[PDB]
Amino acid sequence: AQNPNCNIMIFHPTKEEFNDFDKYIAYMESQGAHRAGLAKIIPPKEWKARETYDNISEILIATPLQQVASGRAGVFTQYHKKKKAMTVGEYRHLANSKKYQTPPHQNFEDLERKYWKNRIYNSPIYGADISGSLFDENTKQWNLGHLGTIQDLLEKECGVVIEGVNTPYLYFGMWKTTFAWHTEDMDLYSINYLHLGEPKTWYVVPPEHGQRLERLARELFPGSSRGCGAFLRHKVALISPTVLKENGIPFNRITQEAGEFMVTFPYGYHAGFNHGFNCAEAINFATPRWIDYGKMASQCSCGEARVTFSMDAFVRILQPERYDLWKRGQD
Ligand SMILES: O=C(O)CNC(=O)C(=O)O
Ligand SMILES: [Mg+2]
Ligand code: NI
Ligand SMILES: [Zn+2]
Repeated sequence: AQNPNCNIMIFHPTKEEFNDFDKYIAYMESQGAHRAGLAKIIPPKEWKARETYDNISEILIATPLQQVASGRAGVFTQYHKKKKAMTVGEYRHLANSKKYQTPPHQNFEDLERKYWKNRIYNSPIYGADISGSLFDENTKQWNLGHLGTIQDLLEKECGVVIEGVNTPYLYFGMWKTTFAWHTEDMDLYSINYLHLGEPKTWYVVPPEHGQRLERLARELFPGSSRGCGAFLRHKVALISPTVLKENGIPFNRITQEAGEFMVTFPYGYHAGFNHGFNCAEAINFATPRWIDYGKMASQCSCGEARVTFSMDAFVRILQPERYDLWKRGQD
């Protein structure tokens, strides 16, 4: 069995290996990368996503989200308070202001300590989930706006044509902006490219150990757990590495820098935070190995999780028994 300790693997594909996306994901899996839940891919030196980032300031962040925390430093929830629209140039200036800028620090580890110690006492503003792409149309390799669609994968595997589309999302972050513990919708893969700016630190639980995280979360968030049998689908709960270690939950951590891809694998719980102003792009995707995870994915039906149009068909075809209840939660 490859990668039996479930370590995060880092890959350095050549330009020739960077041509065929599906083949390279399958190669990574042949080496056990999926066992960690997360892998890093450093593009060949010849590759670029686009020529420059000098002309992105006029992108609009229609609904910036202020991430307000409740709880204790290592065990907290966050809610998103909607703010007035601002451009990327306005957001960058705000991120660099004295109120919001990254503090002085020695190294990534010192910054991580400061994050966990101090996050709850501040409310950073995240430009998340913005439909669009920063890949040049002429970039042919690993262009997240040109991937094979999940609807086409389900059709290829299972023979059923379904409605829906699959497009990327941009994330503009600042110091302390936070992504809560979650798996992807329908336990899909995700791929994330950090276009520019400061790093993003990730934490991940191996898929084979995901239920350990869920059980801890039910213990630590007992009101939430009574409200919903899949409340991590709400994407609001944070648990620190120190707390995970005290409770014996297997996990790993890694920092992504500008120019690097991360892939999350089916049912790989992940969480993390941004170091300072940055821009990432991400999209969900599927492979043949995903289908069995999609069939078994938990679902939120309490009404909180509210998701895209395209998840309808995945539930309807892969989870017909659950469909009626799940759709009530959507309506
Ligand atoms: O970058 C973020 O805020 C969150 N990203 C992801 O959860 C991902 O790419 O799967
Ligand atoms: Mg612009
Ligand atoms: Ni994710
Ligand atoms: Zn719910």
